[PDB]
Order: sequence, then C-alpha cells, then structure tokens
Amino acid sequence: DSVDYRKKGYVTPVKNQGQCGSCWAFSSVGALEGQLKKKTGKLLNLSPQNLVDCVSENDGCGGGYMTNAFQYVQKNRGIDSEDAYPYVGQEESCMYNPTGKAAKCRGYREIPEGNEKALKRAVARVGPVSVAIDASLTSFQFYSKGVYYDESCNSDNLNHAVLAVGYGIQKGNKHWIIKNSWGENWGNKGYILMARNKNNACGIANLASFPKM
Ligand SMILES: *C(=O)[C@H](CCCC)NC(=O)O[C@H](Cc1ccccc1)C(C)C
Repeated sequence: DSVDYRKKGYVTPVKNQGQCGSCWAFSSVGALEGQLKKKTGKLLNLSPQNLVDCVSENDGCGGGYMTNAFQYVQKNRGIDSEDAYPYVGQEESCMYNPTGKAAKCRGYREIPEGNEKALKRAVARVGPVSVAIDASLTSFQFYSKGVYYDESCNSDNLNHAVLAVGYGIQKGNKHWIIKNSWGENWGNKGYILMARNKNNACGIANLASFPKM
C-alpha cells in the first residue's frame, strides 16, 4: 500500500517562500488545494499571502500553525486564489477581495499525536495532509536523495511545516512523500522522502492535520 497524489493531479507545482518564514501558509494551502481538486476536479494555486496577511493568530513571516489557518478559512467564508491574492514574500495588510474566494473550509481534523499509522490512514482517505517536522538539521536542509533519516532529528522540535502528498517504499525503506516550499532547487525537485514507521522520525506525526471541505 502506497499513494502518490502527484499522480492523481492533486498537487500544484512547488512554491518558494522567498525571504519569509511562511512554511505553515504554504503547507495549509497545499492541503486545501488537494481537497479542492478532490471536491471539484480543479487544480489551482490558493493564496498563501491571504493567510500570511490575515491569520491574526499566527505571526505571518515569523511562524504559525496550520490549524489556525484552517480555522481562519472556515470563519472567513473562504480563501482567495494565488492569482487574486498574489504572494509577495512579506507580510502586509489583510486585503479583502469580493471576487477572490477560490476555496472553502468547514473546519479541520488533527492526527493523533505521534501515530504514524493514523497519518497513513488520513493521507489515504483524505488526501495531502499538513504536517510539522524538525527541519533544523544540515542533513535535512541539504537533503538530496534516498529516504531521509537522521538519529539527531528531534521530534520535540517542530519548526517547519510541509505537505504529505503520499507514502511508499524505496529499496525496502518505507517513507513519506513530502512537498516542501523552498523552490524546486531544494531537495529532489522540491520534494523529500522522509523515513516512515522509523519511530516517528523528525516528529512527522506530532502535529499533522487536514481541512474538512
Ligand atoms: C516555517 O517556514 C516556519 C518558519 C519560522 C521560523 C522563522 N516555521 C514554523 O512556522 O513553525 C511552526 C511553529 C512556530 C515556530 C516559530 C515561530 C512560530 C511558530 C510549526 C509549523 C512547527
């Protein structure tokens, strides 16, 4: 059992945060995009800028939480599209666009903390799932290929949000198919395969969630 939403057209191209710590915004957007495709058949970029500028509970370019983002989209009656609310790599005034909403959100669900099997079930039944991991390691920052696994990764040190678009096995190594938001020059075309069922490496399942659409 393995799934690759990229193969089903549930994933938009890899984005680049620019000089802004908006990992969580891209992560949330990637998740909503997946549900939008599943629900309507259309694959299009949602606005991470809309979240950066508007999610009051977060710190824009200084960090944030996907859950808060999903809550905002629901309470806000929607999120605009990238075309209607362009990414600028820096936090600005929350702008309202009457004809900008491209997607909706009915709330969200969290994956039971540390449960990698629950994470697998969610990814399979829902679609791409937002997750938080410890990305402070040089090995991760400079990851190139294969299945990433470092014994120094700290599951108690979540500092980066990415998107789980699937999971599988490579050369007998189970893994999570992760979409990053540091451009296509990072990792393998912007993607990284992270160890799966390897004792919850990097805390991949400590802060996972997806939106209800
Ligand atoms: C991902 O780009 C951001 C970068 C912030 C560091 C400049 N990391 C992040 O949002 O982590 C959040 C928790 C957090 C960390 C620091 C400040 C505020 C919030 C979770 C997604 C781990």
